[PDB]
Amino acid sequence: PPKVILLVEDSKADSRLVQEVLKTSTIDHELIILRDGLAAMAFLQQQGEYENSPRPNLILLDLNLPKKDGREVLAEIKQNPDLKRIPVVVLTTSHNEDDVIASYELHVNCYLTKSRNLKDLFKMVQGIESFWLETVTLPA
Amino acid sequence: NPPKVILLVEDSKADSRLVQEVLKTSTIDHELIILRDGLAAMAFLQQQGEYENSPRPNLILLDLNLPKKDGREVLAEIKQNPDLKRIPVVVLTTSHNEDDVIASYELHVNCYLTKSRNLKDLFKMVQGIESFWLETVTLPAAPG
Repeated sequence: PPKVILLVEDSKADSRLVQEVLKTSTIDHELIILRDGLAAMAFLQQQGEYENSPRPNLILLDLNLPKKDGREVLAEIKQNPDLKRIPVVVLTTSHNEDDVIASYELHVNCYLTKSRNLKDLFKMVQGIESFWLETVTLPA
Repeated sequence: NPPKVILLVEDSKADSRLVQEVLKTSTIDHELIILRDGLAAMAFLQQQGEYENSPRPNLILLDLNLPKKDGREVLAEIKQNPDLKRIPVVVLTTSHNEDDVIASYELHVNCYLTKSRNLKDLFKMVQGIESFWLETVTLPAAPG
């Protein structure tokens, strides 16, 4: 039963980077990428055509998204009894203290600020993979 | 850039000494506080006794099995408190019973880690805790 990872990111460059890191991952997984907050909620809530969507074991979320603020996605995921158990890793450009605090207040599992260079973002995502997919004991 | 405060609630001397060893190698400016029981943990977080004016932690490492007060209760106390719920909590405990894991995530633990009885295994795991949470994650400003 490979781990299902949901990435909510609209930046092609950033999503392709995540795919590349996970590409050589030794842990069998399935990466699903959505580009906006409305698609993300529909998928997670398994609404309509998404009724057969797989439950993610881990969610990578950028607070800055098209169609629906990732901050709303975070809040709605963490207040939903059927989804709040799923670990959410915020990976965003935003770094102001107010955003960080509010995000942890909404119960985000961890907040990561995307590195200024892709070379470093690559290593950051490698860190996400190693910790959440190989070190952590995820909920069933 | 104030030093990061890390609180470790663990009664097992072997395990806490191992954490000290790993966190000692860190290049991240910080202070490690080690408490041995559940009541001591609550006293520290509520800033009572010698902990008056003690800065809140930016990261909490918590063993669920503790004397005096259940680590599971401590976890619940922290995540339900408006003035402490923002603090990341990493459970590091022996039990890996799926029902115990689920209960912890349901109480909003940031992550659950199973503590191996082998110390070489544990050292590697704590290195992971250090590199991810102390060097990669943006920890929230502790509540005043």
